[PDB]
Amino acid sequence: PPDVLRWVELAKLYRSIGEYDVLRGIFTSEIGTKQITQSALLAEARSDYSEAAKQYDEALNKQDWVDGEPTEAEKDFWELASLDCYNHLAEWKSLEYCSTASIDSENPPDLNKIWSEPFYQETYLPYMIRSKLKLLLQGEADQSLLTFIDKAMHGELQKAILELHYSQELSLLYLLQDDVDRAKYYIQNGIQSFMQNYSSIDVLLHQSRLTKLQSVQALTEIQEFISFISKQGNLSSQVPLKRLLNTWTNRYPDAKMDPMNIWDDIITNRCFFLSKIEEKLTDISSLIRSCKFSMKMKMIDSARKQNNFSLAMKLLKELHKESKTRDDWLVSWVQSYCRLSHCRSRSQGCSEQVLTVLKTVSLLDENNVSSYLSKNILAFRDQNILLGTTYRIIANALSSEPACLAEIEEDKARRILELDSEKVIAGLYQRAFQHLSEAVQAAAGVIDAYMTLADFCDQQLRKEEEQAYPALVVEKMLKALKLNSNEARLKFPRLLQIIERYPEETLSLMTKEISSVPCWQFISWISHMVALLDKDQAVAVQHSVEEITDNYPQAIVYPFIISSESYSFKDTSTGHKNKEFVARIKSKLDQGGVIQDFINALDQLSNPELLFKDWSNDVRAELAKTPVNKKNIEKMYERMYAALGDPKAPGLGAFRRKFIQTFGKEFDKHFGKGGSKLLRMKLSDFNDITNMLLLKMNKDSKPPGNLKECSPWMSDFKVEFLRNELEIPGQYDGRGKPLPEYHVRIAGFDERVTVMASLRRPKRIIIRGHDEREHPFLVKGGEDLRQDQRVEQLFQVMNGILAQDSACSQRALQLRTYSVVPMTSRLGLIEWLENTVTLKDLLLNTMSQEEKAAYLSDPRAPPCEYKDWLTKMSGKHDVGAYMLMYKGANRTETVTSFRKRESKVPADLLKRAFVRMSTSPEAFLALRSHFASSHALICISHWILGIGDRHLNNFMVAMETGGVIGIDFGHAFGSATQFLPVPELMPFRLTRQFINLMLPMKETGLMYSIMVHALRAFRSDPGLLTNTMDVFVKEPSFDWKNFEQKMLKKGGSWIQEINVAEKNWYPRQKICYAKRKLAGANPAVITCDELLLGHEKAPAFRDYVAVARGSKDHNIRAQEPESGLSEETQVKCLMDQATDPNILGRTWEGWEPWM
Repeated sequence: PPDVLRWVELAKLYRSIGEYDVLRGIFTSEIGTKQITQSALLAEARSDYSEAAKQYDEALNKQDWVDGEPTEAEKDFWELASLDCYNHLAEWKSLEYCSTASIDSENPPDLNKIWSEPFYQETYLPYMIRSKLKLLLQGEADQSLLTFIDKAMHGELQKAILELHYSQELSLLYLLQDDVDRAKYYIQNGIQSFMQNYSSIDVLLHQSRLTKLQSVQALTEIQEFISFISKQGNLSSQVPLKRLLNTWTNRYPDAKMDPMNIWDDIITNRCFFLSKIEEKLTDISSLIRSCKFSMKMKMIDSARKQNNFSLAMKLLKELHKESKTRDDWLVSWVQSYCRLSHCRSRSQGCSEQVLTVLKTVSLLDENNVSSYLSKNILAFRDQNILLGTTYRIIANALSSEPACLAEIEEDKARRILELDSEKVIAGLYQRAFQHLSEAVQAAAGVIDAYMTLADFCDQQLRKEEEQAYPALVVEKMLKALKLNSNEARLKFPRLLQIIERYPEETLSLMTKEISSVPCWQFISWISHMVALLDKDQAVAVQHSVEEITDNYPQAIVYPFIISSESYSFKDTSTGHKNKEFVARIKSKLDQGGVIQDFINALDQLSNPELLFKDWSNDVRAELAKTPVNKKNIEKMYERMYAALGDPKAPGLGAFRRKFIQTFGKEFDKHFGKGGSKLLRMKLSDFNDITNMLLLKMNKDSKPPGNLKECSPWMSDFKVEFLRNELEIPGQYDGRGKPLPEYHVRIAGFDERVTVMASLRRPKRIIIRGHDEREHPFLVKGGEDLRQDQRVEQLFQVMNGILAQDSACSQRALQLRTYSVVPMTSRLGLIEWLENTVTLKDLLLNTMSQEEKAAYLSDPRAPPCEYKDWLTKMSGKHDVGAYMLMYKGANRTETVTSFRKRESKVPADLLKRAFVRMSTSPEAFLALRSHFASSHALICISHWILGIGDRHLNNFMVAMETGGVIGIDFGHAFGSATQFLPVPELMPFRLTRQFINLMLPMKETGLMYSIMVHALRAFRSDPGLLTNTMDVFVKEPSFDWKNFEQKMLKKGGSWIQEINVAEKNWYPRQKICYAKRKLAGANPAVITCDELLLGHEKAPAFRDYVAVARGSKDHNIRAQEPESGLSEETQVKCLMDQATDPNILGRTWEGWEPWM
């Protein structure tokens, strides 16, 4: 057929530019029609190339398999993919046969049969000659290849190909017989071909150029050895060998970023070179043997770190005779082995989990224990660490499955009980603690030793939440945090919660350990120590806060206004010195009086008409809950009057704001009424006059400033002398010792204000710097911007996680964070990245003048159609029809209506949007591949902490690289799907256009291996993300109060009728749920549990649990169990949940689920 070989040639094109995701995106959609195809591609996605090749010979050789026949396009693809999956690991002997055995049978003539039918030439010859040269380079006679080379090296057909393409294999071939003149000619033609090829590629096709550029080390190592032995003063001595070995032994490629066949090229070339120089200059070889072993051990340790396991295991087997001259080479051997089994166990089930670590117990009664690990103490420390970790791993898996392992494998159970049935679990915990308590008794090789005790005792105490360990946590964590850590630096609120919940245990010794500290690491945890001053037990952290306020007094200022806007002290004798200490710090900071002038400057440019409504909704709900609260209106009216009122009030307050001439002048007539009654109302009877006064101030002709004259302090800043310079906000973020003399000091503003078209209308200011990089910014007054600061701290630890799992780093996965700063409470600055467009306006201005016209203005538009659908399926013309549409509609009517309403917008919208500005078909690839990879990463990372409300304008593309920005974080942990009237059940947003950027590829090509590599990068870790989620939700800013207030800032759907919302917050629940869907959980269980905890006793709860629950006919989220899953199954149920017209027919009318 025509349209199957076109898929074979799209595979042949997309295979050559790296691009292995959309390669496997067609080997399941079109060249499929089996089960072994999916069951080997789904196990070749991860680096499991010893099972996905094992079930290829059981798809070729089969005999019967009758339900059709493996069709004419895949019986060859199985052989080719078997060749790739044989090459990616070291299969040398089993490659030559399966590469030769399809041109002729019974020992084929591999001499001229390839040169006829050139279908044998492109796809069989490269792996053939590569396998043959590699198996030449390990030591035999083998006598097969030189003869084909000499025979074929005559002609123009059989010689104008083999030297145009290869040249480097040929170069090694000729140096196998030491004729080093034409071989040097061949390597010179190799370098010339590389330069012309690298010139021929386009510039922005990344990973093609990387795959080219990863080879010049191989070429130059060939060239350096050729001109090393052929030059004279090298075989007469040993010191050129010594300098050449020292410059060799540094220049490995990196781990974690360059795949394993380049390591195999360079190490095989190098060891063959070393045997050649030991042959020519014939101690001379013990140095060479040791350097060869160390290079192979580096090869092994980098082979472990990308989940390339069997390629490490066979190398351990090739090395096992080698490391037996002395004890230390075995202790490196067994170190690598135990590390290999330890990382090997971390993705399996449970019964195999004990078995895959139980084998590494017997070989630790082995040698190198007596008189080696008693004078060499550092590997002894590592030995204690891995042993304690071993028994920890056994008892950690053995206690989830409670007793279901001591019923089988009788010798294994007797070997376990060698070292009843329930005291053995705590006995093996204790048997780990013997070695881990020897660990601290026996740089940068001890930070791990301290931190492993730290998290063993931490998980042990969170097991005891259902013994003198809390004195082992604090000293042994802080004596490593005194060193530079980036793991203990992220584990400070663990100390600051073990100390509160374990108060009498080691409280002054905590002060004795935190005393001698470098006081420049806590500058990220400053907002969790300046809220510790007000409560009891602030005496452990007073000297450290004094040290910050004396050394670096600017990096604590804006974390003091927020913590002294609300503080109420104790009244006992120990609770009296704290107000003295706080007043001392308050009067030893802000001495210049210019920082509060700055905050008042950035306060006095807001919009006042949208500022009075905050007082309106702050006093209309204070007096109407219980009229027993005293001195609360007379004590809040100064915060309204000292800003707004008579224009003598700011004339005493800050300075002449030019809008007050039209506002504070204007409201004396309708503030005489306030002085007569509203200064003394206390009554709650008549709010219509305040609402019509809001209407009276509404619809002004010019609210904005139209210059910087909305705050004349700032138009003429003009620094004069040593008067406490301002030091522009948003720096000092952990990470070494900050040098304040090089930070940017703000030195001028610009005379243009621009208003943003958000709901609250913020403003954009163009503030300069003392280095002239005129930084723009955004002002946000009247919203508590600590929550966005928290989620950007989350994203910083999150995409620190995403740069260590190597399959994520080789595609370079990274979130895009942007800096937000809360100056005081309800006033803060937002960064503003230049040159970015919102998603909804990109899709809008891409459309023609008439498609946008019939999308905006017609009843056949999908908005008005959804409106009529809702008012006819329920009956009423308003909101609240969602309560009855769930119970008046069925699974086969909603889907048909959803297709009829989504077939109105043109599906050629993101594609035409990129066509309009791409201007080259070599730029369309890299302007669509980066959109798809970035959108996949943000939709998997907006789910582990489930950030609901991903509607249109909360995404921002960047017109230089087409990448999406995620902004506007309101509902951090799973809380949008509870408290709203009609919830949001979908885990992210994949509507129509985000799929029609991928036709004809079905949505398993590029948006799937990104998601699986991200989710496997998250859940294999000790729980840093779990602990930072744990300590975010136990920091008091959000005990439903500021929550409901920011719910009502944007005036909308949520109003009242709560009654459990003051009672079912429960931060024991949200960390339980994130621990569940990070430790394996069905994504229909979690939406049902979250929907039960906030929508019990609703009228339509059955429809809610139905649409979340599944159907078992069509939808794959129902046919799976509820626990213990795998990553591809999680993301398959997740992808079904995101687009399923059972769900997206029933969601919010402004959330835009169609477009």
